[PDB]
Amino acid sequence: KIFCKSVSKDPDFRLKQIDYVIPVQQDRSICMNNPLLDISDGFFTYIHYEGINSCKKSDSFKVLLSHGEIVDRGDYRPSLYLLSSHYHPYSMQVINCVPVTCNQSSFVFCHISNNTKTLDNSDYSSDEYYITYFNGIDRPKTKKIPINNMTADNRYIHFTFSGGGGVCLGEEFIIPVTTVINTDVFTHDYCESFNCSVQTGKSLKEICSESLRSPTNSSRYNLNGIMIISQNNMTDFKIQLNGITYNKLSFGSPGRLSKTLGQVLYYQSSMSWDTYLKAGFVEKWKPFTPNWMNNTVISRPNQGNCPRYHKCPEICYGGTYNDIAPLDLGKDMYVSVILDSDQLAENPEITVFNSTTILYKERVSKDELNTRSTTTSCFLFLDEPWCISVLETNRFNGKSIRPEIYSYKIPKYCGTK
Ligand SMILES: *[C@@H]1O[C@H](CO)[C@@H](O)[C@H](O)[C@H]1NC(C)=O
Ligand SMILES: *[C@@H]1O[C@H](CO)[C@@H](O)[C@H](O)[C@H]1NC(C)=O
Ligand SMILES: *[C@@H]1O[C@H](CO)[C@@H](O)[C@H](O)[C@H]1NC(C)=O
Ligand SMILES: *[C@@H]1O[C@H](CO)[C@@H](O)[C@H](O)[C@H]1NC(C)=O
Ligand SMILES: *[C@@H]1O[C@H](CO)[C@@H](O)[C@H](O)[C@H]1NC(C)=O
Ligand SMILES: *[C@@H]1O[C@H](CO)[C@@H](O)[C@H](O)[C@H]1NC(C)=O
Ligand SMILES: *[C@@H]1O[C@H](CO)[C@@H](O)[C@H](O)[C@H]1NC(C)=O
Repeated sequence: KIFCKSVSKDPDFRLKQIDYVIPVQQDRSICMNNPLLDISDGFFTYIHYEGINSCKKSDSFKVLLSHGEIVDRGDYRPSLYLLSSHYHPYSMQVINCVPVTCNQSSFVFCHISNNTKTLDNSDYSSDEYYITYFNGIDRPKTKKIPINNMTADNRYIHFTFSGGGGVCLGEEFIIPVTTVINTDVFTHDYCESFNCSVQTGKSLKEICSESLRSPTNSSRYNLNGIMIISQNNMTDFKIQLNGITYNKLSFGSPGRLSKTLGQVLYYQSSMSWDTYLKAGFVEKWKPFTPNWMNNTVISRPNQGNCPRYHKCPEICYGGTYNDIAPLDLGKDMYVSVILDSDQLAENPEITVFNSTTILYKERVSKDELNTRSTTTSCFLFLDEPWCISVLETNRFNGKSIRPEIYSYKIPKYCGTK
């Protein structure tokens, strides 16, 4: 509980890159993209997609699933021990996957479909959803989720598991999900309170309603939510689909649930007009109400009319996924690898921040580095706070594309270099 908690320069994160976990592909044309990582109770689950001359998720043919353990090697730092590594049996039909580390095994929740455009012109009854689970010894097993016996809190027509990680609470799995609904049932009191220039075309009430529409169908709305899956031994499933609170709604986007410090932290990537950090601890579960933070310093780059630090409501789409991880509940401290650029996805920086001020930061690379998304997970190691982050990098514009894993420690004292 003793580490740097003040505004300072020159932090010593003791940063180290991990290279033996992520495989190295012999083919230079293959792009390894969209990594996911969830750590819990000393075990982790790593996932990434492989495609040919394209780094798009559904534009793939392989989906890697890795299980491992956190181990002390006497190195005075945590090490990743890879135990099992498998490819998803339905990879060529995977639309999205979310990892969950429960107890001492890996769990992968994937959405499989024949139609890459299923979210724009189809419904969830036309698709299938599976749980693939394994550990260091057991062979991987894939079970189909019975969405037929599912109960929903609203008239949803489609959904996909979308996010950087899930959570295990007792016998229930809670996975972040993005839902689709074809009628405007939503309110926007928070956005309507903004004091911005009125666009000559539409009103502020119209801007915020329409900003929840899909940019590829416009008759559909993308609303974030969670799915609660309880089971005994992959038997007698009870599945519930709850939407996120209508307080401070933002267009559907990949989220995250993480167990940290006795609370449950929810993160939602800001892919619409509110370019500041959407995150918060869970107050109620039905409806899924995270106590949204009022962060005024953490944002993300994007092209178009909503770049970094953009505040005003606007029909915008785009952004980057950047997980956060809490360090101290009383001091309201979090850590995150964010992108230090207004419009381009580049220059990742490890950032320890308040809701109101940035405490300290450090660039990951001295050279300019392209990075499309980051995820961060922190844990106690040797009675000290350590974190592991994965960055979706493209440093070799001439060699193959591959994500990178970094491990670092929160500085014990401020300003040591
Ligand atoms: C794709 O179509 C085939 C034939 O209709 C079907 O067997 C399969 O289950 C479909 N896949 C999904 C995810 O629905
Ligand atoms: C757009 O969504 C509506 C609502 O279900 C659907 O009927 C229509 O086919 C979709 N159009 C496209 C091009 O996906
Ligand atoms: C994980 O272990 C706990 C016991 O501490 C148990 O209650 C829970 O059902 C287990 N979860 C799974 C998915 O096996
Ligand atoms: C806009 O101004 C009003 C006061 O007229 C204020 O109450 C409100 O909080 C402001 N909007 C935002 C988003 O802060
Ligand atoms: C759970 O089911 C599997 C079969 O899929 C079986 O091998 C295993 O022993 C079962 N575990 C328990 C605790 O019943
Ligand atoms: C953010 O501000 C709102 C309005 O004052 C408040 O209700 C909410 O609790 C604040 N967030 C946190 C994390 O306290
Ligand atoms: C960070 O926020 C806390 C309130 O949670 C405040 O007391 C503190 O002054 C802030 N940090 C700095 C450097 O001012």
